[PDB]
Amino acid sequence: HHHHNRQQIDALVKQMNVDTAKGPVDERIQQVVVRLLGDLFQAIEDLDIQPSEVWKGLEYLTDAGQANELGALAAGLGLEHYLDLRADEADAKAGITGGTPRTIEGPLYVAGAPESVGFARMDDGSESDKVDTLIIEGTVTDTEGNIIEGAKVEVWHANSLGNYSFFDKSQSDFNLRRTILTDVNGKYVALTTMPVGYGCPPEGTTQALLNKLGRHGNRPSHVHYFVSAPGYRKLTTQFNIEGDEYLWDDFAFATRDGLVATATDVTDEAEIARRELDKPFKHITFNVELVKEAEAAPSSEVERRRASA
Amino acid sequence: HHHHNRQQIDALVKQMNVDTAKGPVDERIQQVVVRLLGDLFQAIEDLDIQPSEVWKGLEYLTDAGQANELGALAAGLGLEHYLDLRADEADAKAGITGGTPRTIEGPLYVAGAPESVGFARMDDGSESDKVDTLIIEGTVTDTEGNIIEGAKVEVWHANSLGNYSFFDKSQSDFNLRRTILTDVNGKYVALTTMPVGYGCPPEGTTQALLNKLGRHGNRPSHVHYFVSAPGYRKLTTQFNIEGDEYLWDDFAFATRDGLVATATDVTDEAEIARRELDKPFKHITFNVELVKEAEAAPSSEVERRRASA
Ligand SMILES: CCCCCCCC/C=C/CCCCCCCC(=O)O[C@H](COC(=O)CCCCCCCCCCCCCCC)COP(=O)([O-])O[C@@H]1[C@H](O)[C@H](O)[C@@H](O)[C@H](O)[C@H]1O
Ligand SMILES: CCCCCCCC/C=C/CCCCCCCC(=O)O[C@H](COC(=O)CCCCCCCCCCCCCCC)COP(=O)([O-])O[C@@H]1[C@H](O)[C@H](O)[C@@H](O)[C@H](O)[C@H]1O
Ligand SMILES: [Fe+3]
Ligand SMILES: [Fe+3]
Repeated sequence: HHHHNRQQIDALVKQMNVDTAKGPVDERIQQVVVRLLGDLFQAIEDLDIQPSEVWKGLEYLTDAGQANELGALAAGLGLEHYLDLRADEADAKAGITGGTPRTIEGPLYVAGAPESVGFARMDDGSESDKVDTLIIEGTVTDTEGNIIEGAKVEVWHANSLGNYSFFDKSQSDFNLRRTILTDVNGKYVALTTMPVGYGCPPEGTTQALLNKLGRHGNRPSHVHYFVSAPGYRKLTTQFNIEGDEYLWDDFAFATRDGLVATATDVTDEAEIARRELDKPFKHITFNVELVKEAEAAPSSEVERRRASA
Repeated sequence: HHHHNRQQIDALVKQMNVDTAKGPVDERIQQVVVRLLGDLFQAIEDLDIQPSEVWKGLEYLTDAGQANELGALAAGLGLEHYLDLRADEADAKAGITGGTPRTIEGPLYVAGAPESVGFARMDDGSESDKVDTLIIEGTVTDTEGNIIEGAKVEVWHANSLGNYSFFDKSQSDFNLRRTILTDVNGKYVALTTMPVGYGCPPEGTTQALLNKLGRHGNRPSHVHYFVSAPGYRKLTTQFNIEGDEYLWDDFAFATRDGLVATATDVTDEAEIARRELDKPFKHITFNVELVKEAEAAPSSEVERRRASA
């Protein structure tokens, strides 16, 4: 079933997409298109992919884009994690060491969250009778432990049902999304609720493909972070919580050593009173170490389309 | 910038998408996913594709799917034509010869058009003062010239502005879309209007990428055909009209020898009266030769999602 070799494929892709050019071309877009189309044609030949198969593939991609699920598909196939593996290797070749490890953004960041200094309450209290209270705190430092004041700590996470605000229109706008600027001691504190892990929408396109692959679409509980400061490399990270069934079986492959936190239980009446609470809560420490931005450093920032509100 | 070789890539794709499988897997979908993801990761390494670039690519695909333009993109990059090049080579290796040549379907077929025997008027007359009348006629035969009665001739084409019904909601439903069953003499006749060639939606995603490639998004005038009959291989084809600026410069590469027709001019008062018209018209002959369906023959039918009404 090999009807064309790669030479013949390359000649056809050139005739159709390069020889037809008139006037100015974006050379990078041209290069990438030619490469990816040649690779697709070769895979069609090697695997003898039939026209009905190609159309099913394109229809699936159309449906995924219509459901706004291609971000989730990038995560679940491991493409998003792969970009981080490449970034870590680039940084190693640059001699960049130290710093809290990176991991994936995921597709659910929303720009425009409430900003405050040193402290934020993340939740609206609508789940207070059905989920544990969580306090998260940490210090943001450079690699020698010097505190960083005014670092921008952006956090977002799921509610007690595994749902995120903005996407879940039942939640108040920006629920469980805050920006916290570190205080004079490099500290941030968030008063919030325990996140639960979650799966892909069960009738959606991402889970439809995972089902064909025999795979689950679940993530362990986690809290997402962007951390930035003048003079420092921007960090995209998370923590995961020890004890989760899916901790080392995340469908998006985001868990790493260095990013697992233990949720401690605080039942002590004195400490509860000190925090102005009425019941036991969970506490997580998550300190963040940022690497100073050097002239030689590859960028740690990523341009990506993100929701805003 | 090579951070991973293909061995390392293959091992990662396997860890993420194969080792994670539990219970039954669709082996074909698994095979194709593993191949395409490995090829994507390798192209990312070879071309040093940055995360911002990957996200732009996925955002473009999302936007294309939302605008229902991935079919048009498949046509414009030459993927749709490439499937026909493969089908023609498969048929040659099967010893299938003769028959009117195939070409691309395009993305604008709609199922459920009015059916009639031997004759159809395709247009609603709403453009009668602004476009030329066209009569199309032909005989459908086997490869030795024997007529075929009751062959299903499905035709669709653009109006005087280059727009298709269903997609252009201003047109009456099924305007310029008919199914004509061949009569006792193997004949079909369509009374219609001259199609004009057309381009991609100028502010749409397909033209946005073509612009980066320095390419136009125009097709020459044409009329699309499905032809089918019991005992015969289904045919997807078109004719193009001689004289079109874009005849041999179609952005979808669909023009072929054997499928260019000449539009003759009929100004003769006697002939005009015979056809029950009042003014000169254009006439096209387009005969169709179908190949008999043999046990050895590869399928000439393609499963594809198509609009219906
Ligand atoms: C550009 C790539 C090349 C494309 C062009 C070449 C692609 C070639 C693909 C060959 C496919 C083999 C199919 C064999 C038989 C199919 C039978 C079938 O059941 O059809 C469908 C299966 O077809 C697929 O899902 C294939 C998609 C894989 C391609 C994308 C991954 C590529 C990886 C990397 C590239 C970068 C990709 C980017 C990474 C983010 C079933 O539908 P569905 O239940 O899976 O989803 C269903 C579904 O389809 C419903 O219609 C929908 O309503 C519902 O919501 C959804 O859940
Ligand atoms: C799965 C493939 C891998 C993907 C994952 C890997 C992809 C890697 C791609 C790298 C891209 C290089 C970009 C370099 C710099 C980008 C700058 C820029 O201006 O961004 C944009 C350019 O990015 C692209 O268009 C790249 C798309 C190519 C990928 C698809 C073809 C693959 C071929 C075969 C595979 C089968 C494909 C199937 C064939 C059908 C500009 O936006 P736009 O004006 O082109 O369109 C605009 C636009 O983007 C607007 O936002 C929108 O509103 C408007 O309508 C639209 O017109
Ligand atoms: Fe998340
Ligand atoms: Fe057309």
